[PDB]
Amino acid sequence: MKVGIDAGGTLIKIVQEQDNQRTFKTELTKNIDQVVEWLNQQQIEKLCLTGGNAGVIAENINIPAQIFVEFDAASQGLGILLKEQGHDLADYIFANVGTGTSLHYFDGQSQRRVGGIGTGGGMIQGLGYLLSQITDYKQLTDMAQHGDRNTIDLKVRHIYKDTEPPIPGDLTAANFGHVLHHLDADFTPSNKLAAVIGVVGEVVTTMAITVAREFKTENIVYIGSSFHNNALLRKVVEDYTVLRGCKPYYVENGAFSGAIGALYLEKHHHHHH
Amino acid sequence: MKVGIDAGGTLIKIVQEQDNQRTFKTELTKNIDQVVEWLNQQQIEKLCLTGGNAGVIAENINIPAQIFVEFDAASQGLGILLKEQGHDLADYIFANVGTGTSLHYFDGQSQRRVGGIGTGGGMIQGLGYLLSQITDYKQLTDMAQHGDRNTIDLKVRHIYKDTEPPIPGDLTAANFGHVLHHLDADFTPSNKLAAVIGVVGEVVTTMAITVAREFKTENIVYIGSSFHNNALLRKVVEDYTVLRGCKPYYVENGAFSGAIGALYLEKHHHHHH
Ligand SMILES: Nc1ncnc2c1ncn2[C@@H]1O[C@H](COP(=O)(O)OP(=O)(O)O)[C@@H](O)[C@H]1O
Ligand SMILES: Nc1ncnc2c1ncn2[C@@H]1O[C@H](COP(=O)(O)OP(=O)(O)O)[C@@H](O)[C@H]1O
Ligand SMILES: CCCCCCCNC(=O)CCNC(=O)[C@H](O)C(C)(C)COP(=O)(O)O
Ligand SMILES: CCCCCCCNC(=O)CCNC(=O)[C@H](O)C(C)(C)COP(=O)(O)O
Ligand SMILES: [Mg+2]
Ligand SMILES: [Mg+2]
Repeated sequence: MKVGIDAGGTLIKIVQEQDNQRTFKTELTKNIDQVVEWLNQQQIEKLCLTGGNAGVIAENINIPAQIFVEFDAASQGLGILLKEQGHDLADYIFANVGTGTSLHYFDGQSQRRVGGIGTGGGMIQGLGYLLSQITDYKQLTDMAQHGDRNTIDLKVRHIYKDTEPPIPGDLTAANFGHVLHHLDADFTPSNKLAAVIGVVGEVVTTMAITVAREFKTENIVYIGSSFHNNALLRKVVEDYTVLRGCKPYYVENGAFSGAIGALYLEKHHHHHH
Repeated sequence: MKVGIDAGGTLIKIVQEQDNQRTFKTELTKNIDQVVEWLNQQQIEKLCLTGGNAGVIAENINIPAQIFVEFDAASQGLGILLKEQGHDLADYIFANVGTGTSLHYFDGQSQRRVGGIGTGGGMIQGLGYLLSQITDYKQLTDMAQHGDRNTIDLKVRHIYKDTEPPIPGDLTAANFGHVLHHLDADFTPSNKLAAVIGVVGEVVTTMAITVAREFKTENIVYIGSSFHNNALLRKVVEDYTVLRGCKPYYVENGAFSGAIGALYLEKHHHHHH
């Protein structure tokens, strides 16, 4: 039994490897003591750790651990998953939409971080809570899926009206920019939450397409737990990526890229010269 | 009396020129009929118009009008204001933070639009209203200035804790990402509004610095009415621009760039070959 753990800001992702097969597990970072409880019931010779909370797991258990930097671990695990899933890409941007969002350019050989933004899953939860009082992640995301953004967001065509606009009229001109034009609307929790997911998706995708243009790649791979149980977010991102002439990729178990990467990096750290 | 009008999504900006001197006026786009009332009391031979609502003014009054595209009008008026204010820049990004945000690269000769995002003034107002029930712009912005974002936003150092992080620990990791860690906090209107201004500023600045890097300029000029009565927004943007090694510029009357640009373009449209 080997174990890779990516202990992030909101979720701890665990990949248990037992004889040619992955078992995937998640736990809330809030419940990190329960991950330690679990580890203490296993027969594990070594922990392969990454993520901001890796140090906390390592401090709190007597199993040898090695820590890897999340950006390299994520890149490496993602490279493995892409190849397993039949994608042999020469280069790509990857956008890791976790608690927050980190953007990387992979040139075929290694990753470099090319930007980031605090619009991600943490915003969906936190701003979602302020607008709906919902704390349960499944409830929040389920509620959002069929929300109508029309009374909340302003489009370019709302500003330009009968004049042909200088950029496409369907584009969002201002997230939440229609609220003051609809002050007698019922701003339902569903509608508000859809608009939160909308702005997060639009910001992420805009940054990803911008760095794809800068680094001359048409491929953009989207990973992170923020996509889980959020088909709306996936659609916002996929649609706008395609509109801007890039190819979006989503990866089965992509949220476990870092954990897979930690196991791989540990394995290949052992060499000599 | 010559008149330039930039009739935007939220504000109509008017520049009245009378014998070597500008007079600046603003009106809400909501009140566009009151701009037409005003125009009908003046002695104006021609209107120089730009912005999404230009067509509405032109349709509703019997004074000859010529319409200019806002991106060129803004660029040209901004170039005039920069030189008047002692800035002789070889190149720059300009970020027009209006109802929404439009980003341009000026290479010394002309502008091209290099991106945009729906995070801008309209979001400040609309999301601000959803979080505070305040509709008055001065009240909203004044309330926000001294808000404390600490119980609302998550920083990198909150995730990494005792481990040295791979990027600076003071950076926002997740806008609104601390809300679920402070569910018993008093989320005051001031604090919520500061966090709205924060995310808008951070997104704008992140996009501006990214395109500054792409187009190889260190100069970033920020214009738009979204900065009016919002010293907090100005500070968020200035600080993060400087952190990322770029030089921020704010322009006196920069929000009137388009209106000034329309008057100039009209003037120089008359030539022959
Ligand atoms: N079961 C869940 N509980 C809470 N958040 C979830 C869950 N599933 C998905 N998420 C979403 O995923 C985000 C975290 O993404 P992830 O890639 O795991 O980030 P991190 O590495 O920072 O923990 C959350 O902020 C939330 O939007
Ligand atoms: N008196 C005001 N009333 C309403 N909004 C204001 C006012 N002053 C500044 N603003 C801010 O400026 C934004 C509009 O910026 P501006 O550059 O004029 O945009 P546009 O060209 O789309 O009208 C508003 O969304 C708001 O955040
Ligand atoms: C004060 C100026 C604000 C500028 C901050 C905006 C930029 N912020 C960032 O680039 C960090 C965005 N967040 C991230 O990259 C990730 O959330 C990270 C901090 C790496 C932690 O990883 P995850 O737990 O996997 O999200
Ligand atoms: C559906 C996919 C969403 C992608 C939309 C995100 C990108 N949106 C944009 O680039 C438009 C941002 N807004 C602007 O550039 C301006 O608000 C504009 C529409 C030009 C109108 O000018 P202003 O009234 O001066 O703000
Ligand atoms: Mg992570
Ligand atoms: Mg404008």
